[PDB]
Amino acid sequence: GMIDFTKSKQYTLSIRLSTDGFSFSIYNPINDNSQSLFEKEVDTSLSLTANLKNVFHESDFLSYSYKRVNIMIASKRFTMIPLELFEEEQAELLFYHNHQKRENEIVMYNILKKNNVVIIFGIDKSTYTFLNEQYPEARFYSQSTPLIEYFSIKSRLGNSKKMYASVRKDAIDIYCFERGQLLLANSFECMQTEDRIYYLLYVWKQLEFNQERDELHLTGTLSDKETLMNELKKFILQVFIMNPANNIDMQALLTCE
Repeated sequence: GMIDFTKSKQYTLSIRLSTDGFSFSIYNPINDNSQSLFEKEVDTSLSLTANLKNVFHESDFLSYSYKRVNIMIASKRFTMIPLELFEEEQAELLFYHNHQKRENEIVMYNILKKNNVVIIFGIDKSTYTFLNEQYPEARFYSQSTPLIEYFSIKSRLGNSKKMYASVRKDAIDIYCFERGQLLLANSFECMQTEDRIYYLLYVWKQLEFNQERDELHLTGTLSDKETLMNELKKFILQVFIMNPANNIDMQALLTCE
């Protein structure tokens, strides 16, 4: 899908930020197609903001003008609240009653009107300041926002409850559903197979999922897959590796408004 960069003013740039790497895609609504334009490997010895400044300096495509710029923050620092329980004035209070206080952090939120939920999420302030300078009208999202919208729709096929787990290098993001209704959205810090299984099974038991009927769908960084699947299969009889097995975020972000 060759991008004509001189037409960038008609296109949408989507940027995914995480400690595991940065992803960029350009979406053309005129001919209706996407292009994963670049994958920037992050230097784990530098901060998020320092990595960002480096990639903006090195990349000619990022400073073209786009019609729209979406920024997705992949992080465990988010909290879901049902829309009927959400009040803007309570957003920061709610967030800090679930996450440790942090001075260089800004709290934002996305309303998912169709799903009746709100995702309150943190973003590093230095990172926000830098991105707001480059893109004054960028739209900021928690990675959980498009994932919930996407998984909500996928969960309607079949009369089973569904657990969707997006595995990242240092965390697992868990999204549970019953016929399109979000039951739970949370992230747990974990690096290895034993911890990943621990949280998946904890949530399964917490939500009283049926070991025979209900389903676990996995996507993302699936290291030590054989061990992970062998252990999960002892308890969850319906376990699947989603298609695509990686980068579902952009697929998700592309399916929604």
